[PDB]
Amino acid sequence: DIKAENTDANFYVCPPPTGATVVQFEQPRRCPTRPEGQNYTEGIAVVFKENIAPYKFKATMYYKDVTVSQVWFGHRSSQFMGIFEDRAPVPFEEVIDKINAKGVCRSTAKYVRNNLETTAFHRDDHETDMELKPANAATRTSRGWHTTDLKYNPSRVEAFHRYGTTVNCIVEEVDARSVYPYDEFVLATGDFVYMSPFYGYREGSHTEHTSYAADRFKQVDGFYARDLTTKARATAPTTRNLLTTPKFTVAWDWVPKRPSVCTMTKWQEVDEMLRSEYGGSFRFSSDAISTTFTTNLTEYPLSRVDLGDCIGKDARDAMDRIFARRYNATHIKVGQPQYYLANGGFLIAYQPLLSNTLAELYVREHLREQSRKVERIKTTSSIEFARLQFTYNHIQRHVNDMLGRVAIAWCELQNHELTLWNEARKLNPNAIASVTVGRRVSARMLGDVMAVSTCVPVAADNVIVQNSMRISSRPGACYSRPLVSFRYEDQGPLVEGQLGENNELRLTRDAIEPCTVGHRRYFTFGGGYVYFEEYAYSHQLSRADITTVSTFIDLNITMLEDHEFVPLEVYTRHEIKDSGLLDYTEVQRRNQLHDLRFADIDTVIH
Amino acid sequence: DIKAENTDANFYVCPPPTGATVVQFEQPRRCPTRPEGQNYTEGIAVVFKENIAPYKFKATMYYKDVTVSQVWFGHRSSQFMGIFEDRAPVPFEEVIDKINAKGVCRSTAKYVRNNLETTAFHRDDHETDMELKPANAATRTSRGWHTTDLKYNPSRVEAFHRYGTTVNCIVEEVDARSVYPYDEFVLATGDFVYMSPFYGYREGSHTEHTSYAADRFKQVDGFYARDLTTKARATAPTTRNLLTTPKFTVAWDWVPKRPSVCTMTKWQEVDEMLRSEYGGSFRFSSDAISTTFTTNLTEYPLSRVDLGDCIGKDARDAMDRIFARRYNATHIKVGQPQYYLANGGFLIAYQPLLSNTLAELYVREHLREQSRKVERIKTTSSIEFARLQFTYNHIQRHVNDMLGRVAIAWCELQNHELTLWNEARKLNPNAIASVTVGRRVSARMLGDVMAVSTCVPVAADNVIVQNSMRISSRPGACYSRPLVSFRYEDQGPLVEGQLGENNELRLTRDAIEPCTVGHRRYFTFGGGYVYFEEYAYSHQLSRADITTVSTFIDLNITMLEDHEFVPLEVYTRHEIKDSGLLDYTEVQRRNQLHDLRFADIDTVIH
Amino acid sequence: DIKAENTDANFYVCPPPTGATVVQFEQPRRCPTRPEGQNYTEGIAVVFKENIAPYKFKATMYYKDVTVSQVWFGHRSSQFMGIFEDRAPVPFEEVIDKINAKGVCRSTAKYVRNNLETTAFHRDDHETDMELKPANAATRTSRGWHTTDLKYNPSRVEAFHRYGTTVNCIVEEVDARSVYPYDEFVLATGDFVYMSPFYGYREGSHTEHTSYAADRFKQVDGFYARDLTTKARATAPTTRNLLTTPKFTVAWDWVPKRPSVCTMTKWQEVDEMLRSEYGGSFRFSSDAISTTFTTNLTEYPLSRVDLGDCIGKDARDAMDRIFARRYNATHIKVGQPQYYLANGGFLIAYQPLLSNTLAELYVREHLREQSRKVERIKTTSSIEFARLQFTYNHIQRHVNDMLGRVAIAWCELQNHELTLWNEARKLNPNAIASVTVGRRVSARMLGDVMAVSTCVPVAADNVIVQNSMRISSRPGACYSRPLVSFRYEDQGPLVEGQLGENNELRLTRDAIEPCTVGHRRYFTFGGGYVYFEEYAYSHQLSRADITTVSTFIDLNITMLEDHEFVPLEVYTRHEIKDSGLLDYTEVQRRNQLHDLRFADIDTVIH
Ligand SMILES: *[C@@H]1O[C@H](CO)[C@@H](O)[C@H](O)[C@H]1NC(C)=O
Ligand SMILES: *[C@@H]1O[C@H](CO)[C@@H](O)[C@H](O)[C@H]1NC(C)=O
Ligand SMILES: *[C@@H]1O[C@H](CO)[C@@H](O)[C@H](O)[C@H]1NC(C)=O
Ligand SMILES: *[C@@H]1O[C@H](CO)[C@@H](O)[C@H](O)[C@H]1NC(C)=O
Ligand SMILES: *[C@@H]1O[C@H](CO)[C@@H](O)[C@H](O)[C@H]1NC(C)=O
Ligand SMILES: *[C@@H]1O[C@H](CO)[C@@H](O)[C@H](O)[C@H]1NC(C)=O
Ligand SMILES: *[C@@H]1O[C@H](CO)[C@@H](O)[C@H](O)[C@H]1NC(C)=O
Ligand SMILES: *[C@@H]1O[C@H](CO)[C@@H](O)[C@H](O)[C@H]1NC(C)=O
Ligand SMILES: *[C@@H]1O[C@H](CO)[C@@H](O)[C@H](O)[C@H]1NC(C)=O
Ligand SMILES: OC[C@@H](O)[C@@H](O)CO
Ligand SMILES: OC[C@@H](O)[C@@H](O)CO
Ligand SMILES: OC[C@@H](O)[C@@H](O)CO
Ligand SMILES: OC[C@@H](O)[C@@H](O)CO
Ligand SMILES: OC[C@@H](O)[C@@H](O)CO
Ligand SMILES: OC[C@@H](O)[C@@H](O)CO
Ligand code: NA
Ligand code: NA
Ligand code: NA
Repeated sequence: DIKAENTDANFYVCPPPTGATVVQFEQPRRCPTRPEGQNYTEGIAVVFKENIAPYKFKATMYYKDVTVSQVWFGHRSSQFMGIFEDRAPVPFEEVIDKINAKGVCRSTAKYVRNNLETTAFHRDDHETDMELKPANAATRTSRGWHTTDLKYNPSRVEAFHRYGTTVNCIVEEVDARSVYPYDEFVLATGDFVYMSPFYGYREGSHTEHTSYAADRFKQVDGFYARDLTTKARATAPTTRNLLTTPKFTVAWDWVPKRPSVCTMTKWQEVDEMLRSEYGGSFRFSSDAISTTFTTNLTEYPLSRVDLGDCIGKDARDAMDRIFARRYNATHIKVGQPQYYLANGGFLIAYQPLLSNTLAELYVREHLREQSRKVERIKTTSSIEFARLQFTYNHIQRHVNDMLGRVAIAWCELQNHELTLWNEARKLNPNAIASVTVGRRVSARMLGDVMAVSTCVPVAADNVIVQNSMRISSRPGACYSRPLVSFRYEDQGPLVEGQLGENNELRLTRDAIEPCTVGHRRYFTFGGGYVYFEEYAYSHQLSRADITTVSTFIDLNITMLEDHEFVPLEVYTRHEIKDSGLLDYTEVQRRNQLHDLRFADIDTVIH
Repeated sequence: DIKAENTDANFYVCPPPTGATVVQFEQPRRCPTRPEGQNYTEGIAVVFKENIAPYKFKATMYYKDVTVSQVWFGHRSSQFMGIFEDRAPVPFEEVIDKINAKGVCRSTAKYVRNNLETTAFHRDDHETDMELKPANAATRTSRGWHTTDLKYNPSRVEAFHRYGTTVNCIVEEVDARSVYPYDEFVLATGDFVYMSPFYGYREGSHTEHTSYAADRFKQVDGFYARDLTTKARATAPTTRNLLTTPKFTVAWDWVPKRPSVCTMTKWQEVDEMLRSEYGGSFRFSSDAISTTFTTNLTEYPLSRVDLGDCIGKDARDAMDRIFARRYNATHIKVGQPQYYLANGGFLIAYQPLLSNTLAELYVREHLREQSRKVERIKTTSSIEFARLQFTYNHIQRHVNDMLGRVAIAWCELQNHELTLWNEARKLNPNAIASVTVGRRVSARMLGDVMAVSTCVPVAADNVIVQNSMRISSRPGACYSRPLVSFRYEDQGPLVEGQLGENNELRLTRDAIEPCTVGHRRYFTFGGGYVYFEEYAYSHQLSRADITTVSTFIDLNITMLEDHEFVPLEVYTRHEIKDSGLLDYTEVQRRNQLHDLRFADIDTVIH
Repeated sequence: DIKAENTDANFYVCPPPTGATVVQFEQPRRCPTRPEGQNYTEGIAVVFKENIAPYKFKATMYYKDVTVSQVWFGHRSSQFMGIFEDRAPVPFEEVIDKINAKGVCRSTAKYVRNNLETTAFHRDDHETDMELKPANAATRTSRGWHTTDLKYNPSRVEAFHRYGTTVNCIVEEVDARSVYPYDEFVLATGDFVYMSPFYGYREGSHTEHTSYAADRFKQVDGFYARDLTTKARATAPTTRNLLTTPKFTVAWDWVPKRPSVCTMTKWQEVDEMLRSEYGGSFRFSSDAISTTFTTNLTEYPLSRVDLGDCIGKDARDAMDRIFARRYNATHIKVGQPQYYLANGGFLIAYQPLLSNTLAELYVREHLREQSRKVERIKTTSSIEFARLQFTYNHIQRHVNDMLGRVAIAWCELQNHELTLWNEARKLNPNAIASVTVGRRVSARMLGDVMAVSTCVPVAADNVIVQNSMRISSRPGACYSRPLVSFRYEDQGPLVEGQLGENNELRLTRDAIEPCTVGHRRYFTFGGGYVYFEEYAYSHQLSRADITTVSTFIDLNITMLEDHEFVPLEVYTRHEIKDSGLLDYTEVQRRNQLHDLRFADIDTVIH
């Protein structure tokens, strides 16, 4: 006579299957396997970069400031009518006999200006040899020497225009700088020089560039310089180039072009540079600098490189030094040092290696080193793409390694679990089966197979319980589970059955049991429970009350949340530009406006 | 009489529950679901950047080196008193009638210097028209032409000051360069020119900038140039600007400002630029370059951009060329090309797309393209923040995708597992229950629920076994499990029970069994085993001996270890700066020290 | 008489074990635990960088363009013989009495040139005081003023050489710029000045650098400037430096060196800068800029820094302003502001913090702030290594956090699973055991242990079934499972047994069963099934037919695929260089070729 308290569930009549429909538990699947593991070859690496450093060398300038001053005299004053200042070369001979020999210098200048030979006499007086005194010391200045420090104008002869000459033999060490092709260089003064620093006579150095005549250059063999301050003769000789331009006479110690120059610079040395082979490329991993390189499989011809001899010396010099401190007692060099080109344009020198362990493998890999086998290379300033490559790769693996491993433990588990479901199905088919089919049913074991038949739904408001459970027709023998009556649909007849497990509606009431004392049980009725006390209904219940426990194992996985990368520079191109103390462009844009701003440019009088 | 060998464990008396405390297995939880999946719209993209390239064009300089030389003669020598060198413009008329027509040039100069008109005659001789010969070929030099190559000084008249003039009409092609606003430009020589290259008369070009008078500029219409070397007349005419500065006469072919100029440069072309919508922004993914862009939802007005017409031509020119080689047979353009602004300042042109597949969706998305709808933009040099954005995002997903998927397989598993625990509990409640409650207990099935009662601990040193298992009161009927006696506490009475499963202390000995031959068994006693042989104790044991097998499935997960990112530049700002051959600042800092170092600056004589 | 249809499997005879070999289920392992969780200390941070900005200040130039022109007159024309132009300083006195007082200027120049005092008179006429008019307005130009705008040449006296003087007192405001050590600076004009801007007399400013005499510098105390355009006297006084170089007289308002200068620049302000302690270093995480810093544990002495006072003011000024808008009501400053040095060279100022929550912890951490306790620092331009560090770390954790958590849920699961396998083994040992041992066997429970004995293989082509299952010797009592006969090897005798579960060959046929109606079953025979209908063979079968269901739970894990990072720059070093309008190097390389190209350099006549 008693209904249900909560109807947020559904009942099901489970008529035994006939065998019509038959299923089977899916057999174990085949589990994936971890890759054979990447093979990393050890090897010392050296990375060269496009040398943007100008070739630098030292030199010395020899010239004479020639200044002629004209003056007009007044009754109680005077004025410069014109100061015509000029700068003349110190003839080759004077540079050797006077300056280099005795630290002296002629009081005259003698050179060619405007297709003509002029001659200046200091103070318009007879010629003399004057000693060279050091120039005034100044903050951050190369060494400088000169003849006199006082100019010379005409002696007073009132109401007249007189002329006065001033000669100052100046010599100072400067810094010259040349760039590829090295067919011309510049001094610290700004004076350009249109000859190769490597020009000369010895050893084919005469095919170097010169835009000058032949009587201007004079290479001196076996040359000992006499310092102009300490006055000491050089202990060793040099081959000395001496060029004489219309404005000055440069000189410098001649050296060969190939050894003194190189279009590449040793940039990064790497102890451990892992080399691997991925789909027709080599990945040079450097854990140290966090950088991975991508190259081709075949080497790169050094001979194809324009002026790149330092590379050889530079590289080997390092691979030896490293092999020493490190590989001297653990590894061995494999094949000769190899050279490959990387994306962006970084030249990489490599020396494959093997530990004393795998000594037995030398033979094979040695061949693999040999199977690897006039312009200039352009390199990028940004090495981020590689560190991205490195960082991404480094992570691409771990994630896939761990997640890959996980995948396998899983497959093995599901297959491993089958064992249990198999046993469980025999025990409680109606329960195990349902889950598996996805729908609520009833099933039986036709040997080694299952045969299922669906269970018909029944609303809860169509279910009644009997206030008792005792049998009178068999006293001392009651039912193990509560008695109930139910309805199909709403207007259909009323049926009676015995309450089963998990709201099954059993058509039979053969689940009998010899009555006993201390009989107390809870039976899942509706969306909750029904507590019968001593073979008699007591009251229903919600599932909330009954203390809940868990067969589930928890796992708290949050997701990785978004993040914005703000554009960030340490120094903007604006700062970088501003940093410069002087700006040529600005200086000219300003200075060249002078006559527009401060003067009249078109006005003419007659 | 026999104790235990190992006492690193604990015993438990498990008195049947009364039903007082009752629990229930937690019901299946609800499993999360993978997001609906991100919607990526295909589209061809073009990315423009702040054009830092100066506007560049070609021109030609017309001037005359005017040099007056004064000389003093001696008995056996001579000297330059003053060489006053000047540089004069070639008047507009002469540039057309003499130079352009016949490759000739006047032997005179005629111009205004210092608010006055001066006239120089070459060699101080009557005027002439002289032909223009090519200048001496030099390494890397623009074309140059001139009149004469020999200077001119006065003929000898001993003991006198004489005057000599030298005129050299020089013409040479130079490279001019202008920057925004393009109201002035510079020549390859360093000479500034304070007029817009776009100045002129035609089509409002007269509102361009000029800091000069009107008689200095002269635009020539229908202009055919006669090459000075090949002597050939141009086949096509140009509008020719001719400005005459106090120092020289520039000239160049006039062109419009808007088409010839643009404040942006087509930088990167992208075939596949995925566009997505995340919380009020568009993420432009380029797999190719590894770069993701962040923009607003509404477009950006090109009209708002200052001088940006090339952008239009540039963009479309590309989206067509790409759509051709690629999208010609697979996709279709959606709406008009759209323009959005990205962080950092990269202008992005986009052309949304759809494959022939989803042709039925054109209508809707077309509107979504239209719903999208005078200064200059500043762009950063660093595109790393984006490649970080890209790289991070690319990984942020996979990890969350896979780990997300995992989470779900888990929830489903635990719920799936419940089925088993349910069956297992009926079988062996005391075992299944314990694990679940967390503590060791005993339990019974009060229908569809569990009722538990704790088990009291018993030290191992308080446990004794009987050397036998045979019953005399029922011969041919022994016990299935060993006999034992135990103690509560240490000083308490001694109790007798039957050994149960996993060290349970059963209060009853009703586990009887008809004796049999070949009876041999191991029973978990203490921290090990007790091997009874033929219903009689034989000896205890440690668990070590018994071959162990595993129900567990292994998973080896290591963690991702730290890594340091060393600061790494390919070229330091120091190198970058050094690379430059000449440094204006250095040159001036040095040169301007001259008089301090090598001369006397305050000394005065009278 | 009937064989098998499919033989892609194997049969096994499973003779009961004797107890010889005995095993045991591995006991639960100990599960790892998540780390105690990283402790992050909140704190406001400010990051300074190597200041590459030149020190900038304003000044004013005072000079006089002195121009002497000489002309020769002809019958119908004239010419400049020589224009000797010079530039003279405006004496200290004139700068105060004439220019600053009345906006006037002397019509004469009076200075020292070439160790001699010259005197120029404008127009060669008596001295005058001339007013200073503004210079012609020009695009983007500092203020300029001058005396006259018309030059002056000699009046016509035909057939003669006459002389004319021109003096133009010019004054213009320029921008000076100095760099460390700030012992010299330059003007906007390009004129260098070899004195420290901080030189003076007051407060030890006389130990600053000067390469000049003492009569050239003149610091004026209590100085009010009278604007030359508005003519207004300054409302406040300044200490005014006035240096007089041979070419011009600079002047500027003197200021102290330490406050006006600093070798570092406040670069990035960070509200939330997480500070953590990892193996002897601090990691400064800024979520905002995506950047993590690495420093030492002990602070860095500011006193050790050369000229770094602005840092103090700059830093605190910010930490206060932030603490205001934010920490004013939630946190509290902990200890004094601390300073540490980071890799690459970024100075970081930090102010540790605690929320009002953990107020009780102030005491301890305060000490930890104190336990933390003349050159210049070099900073890198690339901040990518840090954003890599940040990005990598940020991900290194999540992956390890989640995957770590996973590992634990696993261990707990396997141990949790043991419970089930334990129950399952009792039920079906032959099944549960096999899986566990890895090989197919049969086993029995010797109490609390297992005893196994292998099962011998039997080819399928050696297996026959009986067309029926009914017993005649016991009518109304048949077998539950099909009858079969089999062979060991190929030539061995024929044995008879009863079909068991999963192709076991039972030696006994005691699995009898009282015959029943509606008997229909499938028995796994060979690689498929055998369907007996009513105790009689009907036909074999393949496993394909029988509807398959799954006990396995799916998990779809793909791997993270490779990706190439193309080298990518926004502006190449080539563009960066090109961008510059003028290039000094180019200008000189070109200009200095002049005489080679356009003239004769060696030819001499006599
Ligand atoms: C790497 O080397 C191992 C043995 O050293 C070898 O078994 C394996 O084949 C190699 N890796 C690959 C991908 O072939
Ligand atoms: C490697 O060789 C291929 C084929 O010549 C070429 O396309 C590719 O650019 C090369 N890679 C590098 C790093 O230059
Ligand atoms: C995670 O789930 C919740 C917190 O979100 C909590 O109830 C549970 O105990 C947590 N599990 C573990 C072990 O982290
Ligand atoms: C993406 O498109 C699909 C169908 O094309 C749609 O079902 C889904 O709603 C869209 N994504 C989101 C997040 O709405
Ligand atoms: C997008 O619009 C918002 C609102 O005007 C603005 O704050 C933000 O700066 C814009 N984003 C970009 C990329 O400029
Ligand atoms: C991982 O665990 C250990 C090695 O740490 C080893 O005993 C076991 O076999 C490994 N499992 C697998 C399958 O990697
Ligand atoms: C971090 O702080 C917590 C309490 O605030 C403490 O228990 C823990 O020991 C600290 N972390 C470490 C690694 O010691
Ligand atoms: C920190 O101190 C150690 C020991 O003096 C030193 O080697 C290291 O370079 C320092 N770190 C930094 C950031 O300079
Ligand atoms: C994943 O496995 C396959 C697709 O590869 C499919 O049959 C299955 O349904 C998928 N499982 C889930 C839930 O993603
Ligand atoms: O470029 C010439 C080369 O020698 C230098 O850069 C390095 O030594
Ligand atoms: O033309 C030179 C002018 O611009 C100033 O530099 C003079 O000091
Ligand atoms: O800046 C002017 C523009 O035309 C060039 O940069 C590219 O063509
Ligand atoms: O003032 C010019 C001096 O610095 C040298 O460049 C001369 O060669
Ligand atoms: O370098 C001097 C300093 O004061 C400036 O860079 C910032 O104010
Ligand atoms: O020597 C100056 C020449 O190179 C040109 O700049 C003249 O206009
Ligand atoms: Na003489
Ligand atoms: Na004449
Ligand atoms: Na006079």
